[PDB]
Amino acid sequence: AESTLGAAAAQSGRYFGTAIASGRLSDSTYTSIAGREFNMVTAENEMKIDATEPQRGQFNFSSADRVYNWAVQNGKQVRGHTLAWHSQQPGWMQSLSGSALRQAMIDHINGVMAHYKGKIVQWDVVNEAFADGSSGARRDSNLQRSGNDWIEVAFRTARAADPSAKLCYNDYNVENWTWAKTQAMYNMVRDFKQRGVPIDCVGFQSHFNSGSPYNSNFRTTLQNFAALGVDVAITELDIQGAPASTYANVTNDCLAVSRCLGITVWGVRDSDSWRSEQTPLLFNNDGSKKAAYTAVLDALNG
Repeated sequence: AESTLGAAAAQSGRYFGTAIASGRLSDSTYTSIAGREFNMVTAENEMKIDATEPQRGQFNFSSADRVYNWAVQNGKQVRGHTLAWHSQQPGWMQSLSGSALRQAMIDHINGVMAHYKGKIVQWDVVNEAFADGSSGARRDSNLQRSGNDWIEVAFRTARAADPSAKLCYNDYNVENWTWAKTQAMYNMVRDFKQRGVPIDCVGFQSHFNSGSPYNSNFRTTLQNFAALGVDVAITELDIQGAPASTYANVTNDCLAVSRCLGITVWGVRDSDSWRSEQTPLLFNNDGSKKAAYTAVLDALNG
């Protein structure tokens, strides 16, 4: 048995990661706990479109490289988040449409991936393209209005820019096998495999809460996507109230699926969370371990 999350996951050939924010790196409790416990890092905001290309053709990697360097200095691998998304676009990109937008999307992917070529193990190439609800439709955005092929174009561009990276599609509310959103994602991945569109992984954000609760059929979802020929990953896990039982169930679901790469929790302490009022993480505000921490560690250790 191992005494830290990352080391315990590594015994099954998997990882246990977190989200890191550059503004929190002066807090010694945060950096020492994150350093000890996790073997994979995602930048919370610093690799988004607005942060990396604030003006067209003018790239800024200062904050992104602060997070990247912290990770490598502390023995962690890095997941890149995210290259093409409807949210957090800089103003200059919000103003573009059609072919002009398509070329700017391509240039953005090429510029960011070139800076990190061979250094980032997984990329969230496209994020959150499906609508919520019963339709299974694509979400409305400038990207989607440019044509249904925008997602395929982003993946083909990314494969050529860095052939060593695993390329993921990432979304939320896609964990329950019976939901229309889940089935729309399934049909997209099946079509991409038939037609030779490069896609290596699917990311399940796994934001579980009262409106989008955990279901035992999550294991069925993971197995059915893996059977299409993709790896699966849990990318932004948090659970309202941090119940020990649900945290253990999600961990066991990943361990039961041969192509489940690992789990990232979306922050360190409850006070670091984007939804801090829902106390949804594994560490208390003082850095102490919650009951859910013990349930996850025990599941990883068998």
